Parts: sequence; C-alpha cells; structure tokens
Amino acid sequence: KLELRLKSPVGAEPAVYPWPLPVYDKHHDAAHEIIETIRWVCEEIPDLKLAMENYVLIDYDTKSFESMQRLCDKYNRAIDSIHQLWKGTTQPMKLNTRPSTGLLRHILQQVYNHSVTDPEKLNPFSPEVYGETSFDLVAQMIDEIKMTDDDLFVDLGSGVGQVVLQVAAATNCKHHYGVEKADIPAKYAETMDREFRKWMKWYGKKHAEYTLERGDFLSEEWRERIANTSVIFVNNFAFGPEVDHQLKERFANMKEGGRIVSSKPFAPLNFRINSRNLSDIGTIMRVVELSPLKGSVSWTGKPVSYYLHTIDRTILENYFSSLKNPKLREEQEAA
Ligand SMILES: CC(C)N(CCCNC(=O)Nc1ccc(C(C)(C)C)cc1)C[C@H]1O[C@@H](n2cc(Br)c3c(N)ncnc32)[C@H](O)[C@@H]1O
Ligand SMILES: [Br-]
Ligand code: NA
Repeated sequence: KLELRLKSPVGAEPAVYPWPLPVYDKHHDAAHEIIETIRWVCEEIPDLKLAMENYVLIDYDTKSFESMQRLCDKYNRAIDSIHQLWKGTTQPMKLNTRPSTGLLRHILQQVYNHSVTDPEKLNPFSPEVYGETSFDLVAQMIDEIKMTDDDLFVDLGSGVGQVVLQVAAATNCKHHYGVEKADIPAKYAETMDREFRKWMKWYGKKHAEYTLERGDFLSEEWRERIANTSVIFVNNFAFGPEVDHQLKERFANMKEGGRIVSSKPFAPLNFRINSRNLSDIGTIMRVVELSPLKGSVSWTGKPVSYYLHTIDRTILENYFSSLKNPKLREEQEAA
C-alpha cells in the first residue's frame, strides 16, 4: 500500500496521502492539494521557496506515483535542511502568528476537502465555491469591520462552519460562535472543527477561540446570547419574512455599537423616523451597503453585496428631542 507524505514545516505529524490519491470533489483532488500545500509552505518560508524549482511544480505528472513521490521527497529533503538551518544561528519561523489571507484560503479548502463528503446534501454562494466567493466577501468584511479582543462574534446559521473558522483565524475576538440547527451541516461541522485544528497546527498558525454548536438561534437561550454579542454575521438572503421578523426582535436587545452583517438588510438604507414607524428596527440602527465582490456574480446573475447594521440609539434620541421642540415638531409634521 503506497503513500505520499509531507513533513510539517513546524514538526507536527506529517500529512499522509494514500496512493492512488483521493478525489475530493469535481474540482479538487489530493494531487492538487499537495501541490498547493507545498506552494503555500514555500510562501511561509523564503528558503524553501529558494530551494524548489517553482515553475516546474505545474510540470509534474499527478497521475504518476514516481513523479509525485519525486515532488514530495524534494519538498521533504528541503524541509529537513530548513529544520537544520533553524538549529544554527538562523531564527526559526515565528510560531503562533495568524495565517495570511492566501494561506487561510488554502487551509479552509483543505479542511473542507477532508471533511465534506456529500456537497449535494447541502443547499448567494454554495460552500463548494467558498474559496473563490464568500471567502473574499468575508475577508473584505473582516478588513472593513475592525474587531478587537472586546468583541464576541456569532455566525447565525453557520452551516459547516467555514465563516466561523475564517473569522477565528483572522481576528482578535474574545470568542467566536457558530450555531447551526440542521444535523447534516452540524455533523460535518464537527469534522471541519477537528480538521481545522489539525491543519492549523500543521502549518504552525494560530487562531482565536471558537465553538461550533448545534442549536436553534431563535430559541430562548439564544435570545440572551444574541443580546450579548457585539458582531453578528447572518446570511439571511433567502430567509422568510417571519424568520427575519424574529431576528429583528432579537437584535433589538443588542448593545450600542453592536453590529450585524447580512446578505439582506433588516431595515431600509434611507429609513426616516416618524410616528407610524416608531417601533421599527430602523429607529435604532444605521444601515449601509458594503462594497461588492468585484468580478463575481451570484446564481441570481447579480453582484453580491452585503449590509452592515450598527446599533445606534441616538437616532431615536434625536427624534424624541425634536418632538419636544415646537419649531422642529411643526417642521417634522409636514407630510
Ligand atoms: C444561509 C445561511 C443562514 N447559512 C449559511 C451556512 C454557512 N454560513 C454562512 O454562510 N455564514 C455567513 C456567510 C456570509 C456572511 C456575509 C458576511 C457575507 C454577510 C455572513 C455569514 C445557512 C444555514 O442556516 C441554517 N439555519 C436556518 C435557520 Br431558519 C436556522 C435557525 N433558526 N437556527 C439555526 N440555523 C438555522 C440552515 O440550517 C443552514 O445550514
Ligand atoms: Br427557523
Ligand atoms: Na526557487
């Protein structure tokens, strides 16, 4: 029983792949995962990138065991020489840093490869195109929504957990949670979780704390939890009006400066407060459309945008102050 092995850049147990190399889905197989892993490790380590004939990496026979073993051996010899080099005066690769965005894309693709066996049991973008689509949206969102160790992040309806893992690897939040109700994605999420931790260690990279849970985010337990969350991500684009209504109710108890990022806005972008809409959620949040994923369209055929809501109760304060003022009250009461 033949196999291929890649040594970890930081001395974790090596990655082992049986020959013939597994096919993961229609566009992902182990051969190209191995090639990409080497390519990414080379990005981590200048010296490795120096030893490898980089353009030759594409001119390997992925169907030949000898050709692929030649590639792995070459990589492994070079890793050994790098570990020796670190024992000398040369300072080793800094440990427990966060992965670059490019590396993180590869790691999550790799985790998804080893975890999700049936993509068809899953339902703007599907999890199989995550790397080329949602990942970029999430990365853009991470860059725009600055988060600190005072934040708690929750992904409402977290599926197989991709968003949670991406955000946990990339930010400083105290904790990251994902909640998923359906058993198929929740089950896969357990594997996604184990694989992520394994692969993150394999590359020597750090992530913040996270928990992927089974549960219903509309439950009474989640009522209090949503209220104590400072950053919510929710892909609500296809949610019904009753679900969206229930979420608005839950968001209404969030603290000032709390933020919600969604694929469908929970309030109008140009909400203007008056006597008929006083109890509506637009009274207590700013809503802006964030920059789209340039050069990518949804299954709807349209560029995918995302909406940021910020809890801000001064909107309501200003409305009430104005009502006290007879000048402004007349100026408002002109319909
Ligand atoms: C459709 C979505 C809600 N989910 C996508 C899964 C992967 N997560 C994800 O994609 N998150 C995310 C993506 C992008 C963004 C931005 C930044 C681009 C806005 C933010 C978050 C679908 C999942 O939601 C679950 N779901 C549906 C309801 Br209804 C529900 C519920 N009540 N409780 C728990 N889970 C629930 C279902 O079981 C299902 O698995
Ligand atoms: Br529901
Ligand atoms: Na080189």
